[PDB]
Amino acid sequence: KPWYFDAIGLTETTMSLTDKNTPVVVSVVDSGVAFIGGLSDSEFAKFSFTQDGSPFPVKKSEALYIHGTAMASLIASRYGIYGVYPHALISSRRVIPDGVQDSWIRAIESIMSNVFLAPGEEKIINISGGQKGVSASVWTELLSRMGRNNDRLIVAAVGNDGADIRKLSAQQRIWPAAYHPVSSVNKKQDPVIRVAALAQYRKGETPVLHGGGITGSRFGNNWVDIAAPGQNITFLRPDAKTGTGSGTSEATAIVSGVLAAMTSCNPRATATELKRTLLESADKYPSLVDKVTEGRVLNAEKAISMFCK
Repeated sequence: KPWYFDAIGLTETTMSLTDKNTPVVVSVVDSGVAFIGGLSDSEFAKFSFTQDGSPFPVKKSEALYIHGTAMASLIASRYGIYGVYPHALISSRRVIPDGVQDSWIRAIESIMSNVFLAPGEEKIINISGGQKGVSASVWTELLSRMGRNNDRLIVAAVGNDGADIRKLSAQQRIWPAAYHPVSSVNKKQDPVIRVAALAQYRKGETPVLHGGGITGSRFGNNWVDIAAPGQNITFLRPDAKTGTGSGTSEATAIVSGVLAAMTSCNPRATATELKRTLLESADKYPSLVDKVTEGRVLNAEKAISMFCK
Protein backbone atom coordinates (compact mmCIF):
# COMPACT_ATOMS: atom_id res chain seq x y z
CA LYS A 1 0.00 0.00 0.00
CA PRO A 2 1.63 3.36 0.90
CA TRP A 3 5.19 3.25 2.29
CA TYR A 4 4.06 3.73 5.89
CA PHE A 5 2.03 0.52 6.14
CA ASP A 6 5.13 -1.71 6.23
CA ALA A 7 7.06 0.97 8.18
CA ILE A 8 4.60 0.81 11.09
CA GLY A 9 3.79 -2.92 10.85
CA LEU A 10 0.26 -2.49 9.48
CA THR A 11 0.40 -5.91 7.84
CA GLU A 12 -2.34 -8.38 6.88
CA THR A 13 -1.83 -10.44 10.06
CA THR A 14 -1.95 -7.27 12.21
CA MET A 15 -5.28 -6.30 10.64
CA SER A 16 -6.65 -9.84 11.08
CA LEU A 17 -6.53 -9.23 14.86
CA THR A 18 -9.15 -6.43 14.67
CA ASP A 19 -12.92 -6.94 15.08
CA LYS A 20 -14.68 -5.62 11.95
CA ASN A 21 -18.01 -6.55 13.53
CA THR A 22 -17.65 -3.80 16.15
CA PRO A 23 -18.49 -0.40 14.70
CA VAL A 24 -15.86 2.26 15.27
CA VAL A 25 -16.52 5.88 14.37
CA VAL A 26 -13.58 8.27 14.38
CA SER A 27 -14.41 11.92 14.97
CA VAL A 28 -12.83 14.21 12.36
CA VAL A 29 -12.78 17.73 13.83
CA ASP A 30 -11.68 19.70 10.82
CA SER A 31 -12.74 21.68 7.74
CA GLY A 32 -15.57 19.32 6.66
CA VAL A 33 -15.59 16.00 4.83
CA ALA A 34 -16.63 15.14 1.28
CA PHE A 35 -17.93 11.57 1.41
CA ILE A 36 -16.85 10.72 -2.16
CA GLY A 37 -14.49 8.13 -3.72
CA GLY A 38 -13.01 5.80 -1.07
CA LEU A 39 -15.05 7.65 1.59
CA SER A 40 -18.34 7.02 -0.25
CA ASP A 41 -19.59 4.57 2.38
CA SER A 42 -17.79 6.11 5.40
CA GLU A 43 -20.32 8.60 6.77
CA PHE A 44 -21.68 8.11 10.28
CA ALA A 45 -22.67 11.73 10.88
CA LYS A 46 -21.74 15.28 9.92
CA PHE A 47 -22.02 18.49 11.97
CA SER A 48 -21.46 22.22 11.54
CA PHE A 49 -19.76 24.47 14.06
CA THR A 50 -19.20 27.19 11.49
CA GLN A 51 -20.99 30.49 10.95
CA ASP A 52 -22.56 29.39 7.65
CA GLY A 53 -24.28 26.44 9.41
CA SER A 54 -22.84 24.07 6.81
CA PRO A 55 -21.28 20.62 7.49
CA PHE A 56 -19.65 20.61 4.03
CA PRO A 57 -16.20 21.98 3.16
CA VAL A 58 -16.02 25.33 1.35
CA LYS A 59 -13.75 26.79 -1.32
CA LYS A 60 -12.61 29.84 0.74
CA SER A 61 -9.13 28.34 0.75
CA GLU A 62 -7.84 25.43 -1.30
CA ALA A 63 -6.07 23.93 1.74
CA LEU A 64 -9.23 24.19 3.86
CA TYR A 65 -11.41 22.87 1.02
CA ILE A 66 -9.42 19.63 1.04
CA HIS A 67 -8.13 19.23 4.57
CA GLY A 68 -10.99 17.38 6.34
CA THR A 69 -11.47 14.99 3.39
CA ALA A 70 -7.71 14.35 3.28
CA MET A 71 -7.62 13.39 6.99
CA ALA A 72 -10.76 11.25 6.79
CA SER A 73 -9.22 9.44 3.82
CA LEU A 74 -6.01 8.62 5.74
CA ILE A 75 -8.06 7.18 8.62
CA ALA A 76 -10.78 5.32 6.75
CA SER A 77 -10.71 5.33 2.90
CA ARG A 78 -11.87 1.96 1.49
CA TYR A 79 -10.28 2.29 -1.95
CA GLY A 80 -8.00 4.67 -3.83
CA ILE A 81 -6.39 5.97 -0.69
CA TYR A 82 -5.54 3.11 1.71
CA GLY A 83 -7.08 4.06 5.03
CA VAL A 84 -5.30 2.76 8.13
CA TYR A 85 -8.56 1.19 9.36
CA PRO A 86 -10.99 1.06 6.40
CA HIS A 87 -13.68 -0.62 8.57
CA ALA A 88 -14.02 2.63 10.55
CA LEU A 89 -16.71 5.22 9.94
CA ILE A 90 -16.26 8.98 10.16
CA SER A 91 -18.15 11.66 12.08
CA SER A 92 -17.30 15.00 10.50
CA ARG A 93 -17.36 18.03 12.77
CA ARG A 94 -16.67 21.12 10.72
CA VAL A 95 -15.01 23.89 12.79
CA ILE A 96 -13.14 25.92 10.12
CA PRO A 97 -13.08 28.15 8.19
CA ASP A 98 -15.28 30.83 9.78
CA GLY A 99 -15.98 28.82 12.92
CA VAL A 100 -18.23 30.07 15.66
CA GLN A 101 -16.08 31.24 18.58
CA ASP A 102 -14.22 28.31 20.15
CA SER A 103 -15.71 26.10 17.43
CA TRP A 104 -13.06 23.46 18.24
CA ILE A 105 -14.38 23.43 21.83
CA ARG A 106 -18.07 23.43 20.83
CA ALA A 107 -17.36 20.43 18.58
CA ILE A 108 -15.88 18.49 21.50
CA GLU A 109 -18.56 19.57 24.03
CA SER A 110 -21.10 18.19 21.54
CA ILE A 111 -19.47 14.74 21.67
CA MET A 112 -19.12 14.87 25.44
CA SER A 113 -22.80 15.60 26.15
CA ASN A 114 -24.15 12.99 23.69
CA VAL A 115 -25.17 9.92 25.76
CA PHE A 116 -26.64 8.22 22.70
CA LEU A 117 -23.21 7.47 21.26
CA ALA A 118 -22.42 3.77 21.68
CA PRO A 119 -18.99 2.66 22.99
CA GLY A 120 -16.54 3.07 20.10
CA GLU A 121 -18.58 5.87 18.46
CA GLU A 122 -16.41 9.03 18.56
CA LYS A 123 -14.15 7.57 21.28
CA ILE A 124 -11.16 8.50 19.15
CA ILE A 125 -11.24 12.20 18.26
CA ASN A 126 -8.93 13.37 15.46
CA ILE A 127 -7.75 16.96 15.55
CA SER A 128 -5.27 17.38 12.68
CA GLY A 129 -4.70 21.05 13.54
CA GLY A 130 -6.29 23.25 16.16
CA GLN A 131 -6.35 26.72 17.63
CA LYS A 132 -3.55 29.16 18.36
CA GLY A 133 -3.61 32.70 19.80
CA VAL A 134 -4.94 31.22 23.02
CA SER A 135 -7.08 32.09 29.30
CA ALA A 136 -6.43 28.62 27.98
CA SER A 137 -9.05 28.32 30.69
CA VAL A 138 -11.86 26.92 28.50
CA TRP A 139 -9.53 24.32 26.93
CA THR A 140 -7.93 23.34 30.25
CA GLU A 141 -11.30 22.90 32.00
CA LEU A 142 -12.63 20.73 29.13
CA LEU A 143 -9.56 18.53 28.78
CA SER A 144 -9.09 17.88 32.51
CA ARG A 145 -12.81 16.97 32.68
CA MET A 146 -12.53 14.62 29.67
CA GLY A 147 -9.48 13.16 31.46
CA ARG A 148 -11.50 12.47 34.60
CA ASN A 149 -14.22 10.81 32.47
CA ASN A 150 -11.57 8.42 31.14
CA ASP A 151 -13.70 7.51 28.10
CA ARG A 152 -12.37 9.40 25.07
CA LEU A 153 -9.05 10.35 23.50
CA ILE A 154 -8.00 13.39 21.51
CA VAL A 155 -5.33 12.83 18.91
CA ALA A 156 -3.82 16.27 18.29
CA ALA A 157 -1.22 17.49 15.75
CA VAL A 158 1.61 19.52 17.34
CA GLY A 159 1.62 21.77 14.24
CA ASN A 160 3.95 22.61 11.38
CA ASP A 161 6.91 25.00 10.77
CA GLY A 162 9.66 23.06 12.57
CA ALA A 163 9.61 25.25 15.69
CA ASP A 164 10.75 23.96 19.11
CA ILE A 165 7.51 24.05 21.15
CA ARG A 166 9.54 24.62 24.35
CA LYS A 167 10.69 28.03 23.00
CA LEU A 168 7.44 29.21 21.40
CA SER A 169 5.33 31.73 23.29
CA ALA A 170 1.85 30.74 24.48
CA GLN A 171 0.25 32.64 21.56
CA GLN A 172 2.06 30.53 18.92
CA ARG A 173 1.39 27.06 20.41
CA ILE A 174 -1.39 24.97 18.88
CA TRP A 175 -4.27 23.72 21.04
CA PRO A 176 -5.27 21.15 22.17
CA ALA A 177 -1.72 19.82 21.69
CA ALA A 178 -0.54 22.76 23.90
CA TYR A 179 -2.43 21.30 26.89
CA HIS A 180 0.38 20.97 29.43
CA PRO A 181 -0.93 19.59 32.74
CA VAL A 182 1.40 19.91 35.72
CA SER A 183 -0.42 18.04 38.51
CA SER A 184 0.25 14.32 38.93
CA VAL A 185 -3.47 13.52 38.55
CA ASN A 186 -4.00 15.60 35.40
CA LYS A 187 -0.85 14.18 33.77
CA LYS A 188 -1.94 10.60 34.55
CA GLN A 189 -5.49 11.12 33.18
CA ASP A 190 -4.42 13.36 30.25
CA PRO A 191 -6.73 12.43 27.29
CA VAL A 192 -4.59 14.20 24.62
CA ILE A 193 -2.07 12.31 22.44
CA ARG A 194 0.26 14.85 20.80
CA VAL A 195 1.64 13.73 17.46
CA ALA A 196 4.81 14.81 15.56
CA ALA A 197 5.66 13.96 11.91
CA LEU A 198 8.44 11.67 10.69
CA ALA A 199 10.38 11.67 7.43
CA GLN A 200 9.95 8.66 5.15
CA TYR A 201 11.67 5.51 6.40
CA ARG A 202 11.62 1.74 5.88
CA LYS A 203 11.14 -0.62 8.82
CA GLY A 204 14.63 -1.14 10.26
CA GLU A 205 15.78 2.41 9.48
CA THR A 206 16.05 4.97 12.31
CA PRO A 207 13.34 7.64 11.79
CA VAL A 208 13.98 11.35 11.94
CA LEU A 209 11.37 14.11 12.26
CA HIS A 210 10.16 15.68 9.01
CA GLY A 211 11.98 19.00 8.72
CA GLY A 212 11.33 22.34 7.01
CA GLY A 213 10.18 25.87 7.79
CA ILE A 214 6.82 25.28 6.12
CA THR A 215 5.55 21.72 6.70
CA GLY A 216 8.35 20.57 9.04
CA SER A 217 7.24 18.98 12.31
CA ARG A 218 7.18 21.02 15.47
CA PHE A 219 8.96 19.18 18.29
CA GLY A 220 10.03 19.13 21.92
CA ASN A 221 10.36 16.66 24.74
CA ASN A 222 7.35 16.93 27.11
CA TRP A 223 5.26 18.61 24.36
CA VAL A 224 5.02 15.61 21.96
CA ASP A 225 3.79 12.12 22.97
CA ILE A 226 4.55 10.14 19.78
CA ALA A 227 5.88 10.55 16.26
CA ALA A 228 4.30 8.96 13.23
CA PRO A 229 4.76 8.82 9.44
CA GLY A 230 4.32 12.37 8.14
CA GLN A 231 6.15 12.75 4.81
CA ASN A 232 5.16 11.93 1.21
CA ILE A 233 1.61 11.05 2.25
CA THR A 234 -1.01 10.59 -0.49
CA PHE A 235 -4.58 11.72 0.37
CA LEU A 236 -8.07 12.20 -1.10
CA ARG A 237 -9.47 15.55 -2.35
CA PRO A 238 -13.21 16.52 -2.58
CA ASP A 239 -12.95 16.45 -6.41
CA ALA A 240 -11.94 12.76 -6.16
CA LYS A 241 -8.33 13.18 -7.27
CA THR A 242 -5.39 12.71 -4.92
CA GLY A 243 -2.81 15.10 -3.49
CA THR A 244 0.48 14.50 -1.65
CA GLY A 245 1.40 16.18 1.62
CA SER A 246 3.84 16.27 4.49
CA GLY A 247 3.37 17.36 8.09
CA THR A 248 1.72 16.74 11.44
CA SER A 249 -1.88 16.76 10.12
CA GLU A 250 -1.19 13.56 8.15
CA ALA A 251 0.78 12.00 11.04
CA THR A 252 -2.08 12.67 13.44
CA ALA A 253 -4.60 11.02 11.07
CA ILE A 254 -2.47 7.89 10.91
CA VAL A 255 -2.25 7.59 14.72
CA SER A 256 -6.04 7.98 14.92
CA GLY A 257 -6.45 5.10 12.44
CA VAL A 258 -4.28 2.86 14.62
CA LEU A 259 -6.26 3.81 17.73
CA ALA A 260 -9.48 3.12 15.75
CA ALA A 261 -8.20 -0.37 14.90
CA MET A 262 -7.38 -1.03 18.57
CA THR A 263 -10.81 0.21 19.75
CA SER A 264 -12.53 -2.37 17.53
CA CYS A 265 -11.18 -5.01 19.97
CA ASN A 266 -12.71 -3.38 23.06
CA PRO A 267 -14.67 -0.14 22.60
CA ARG A 268 -15.52 -0.09 26.31
CA ALA A 269 -11.82 0.13 27.30
CA THR A 270 -10.70 3.20 29.22
CA ALA A 271 -8.98 6.10 27.48
CA THR A 272 -6.06 5.52 29.85
CA GLU A 273 -5.65 1.88 28.72
CA LEU A 274 -5.79 2.78 25.00
CA LYS A 275 -3.29 5.63 25.47
CA ARG A 276 -0.96 3.49 27.62
CA THR A 277 -0.96 0.56 25.16
CA LEU A 278 -0.22 2.93 22.25
CA LEU A 279 2.66 4.61 24.09
CA GLU A 280 4.12 1.48 25.71
CA SER A 281 4.05 -0.38 22.40
CA ALA A 282 5.80 2.48 20.54
CA ASP A 283 9.39 1.89 19.37
CA LYS A 284 11.77 3.96 21.51
CA TYR A 285 14.70 5.76 19.79
CA PRO A 286 17.39 7.37 21.98
CA SER A 287 18.18 9.73 19.07
CA LEU A 288 14.63 11.19 19.28
CA VAL A 289 14.39 11.90 23.02
CA ASP A 290 14.96 15.69 22.60
CA LYS A 291 12.16 15.83 20.00
CA VAL A 292 9.59 13.38 21.45
CA THR A 293 8.84 12.15 24.97
CA GLU A 294 10.87 8.97 25.37
CA GLY A 295 11.71 8.98 21.64
CA ARG A 296 8.42 7.23 20.84
CA VAL A 297 7.67 6.10 17.30
CA LEU A 298 4.34 4.59 16.24
CA ASN A 299 4.40 0.80 15.99
CA ALA A 300 0.96 -0.37 14.83
CA GLU A 301 1.85 -4.08 14.86
CA LYS A 302 2.75 -3.97 18.55
CA ALA A 303 -0.08 -1.55 19.53
CA ILE A 304 -2.79 -3.61 17.81
CA SER A 305 -1.30 -6.99 18.84
CA MET A 306 -1.01 -5.94 22.52
CA PHE A 307 -4.43 -4.34 22.79
CA CYS A 308 -6.32 -6.97 20.80
CA LYS A 309 -4.55 -10.03 22.33
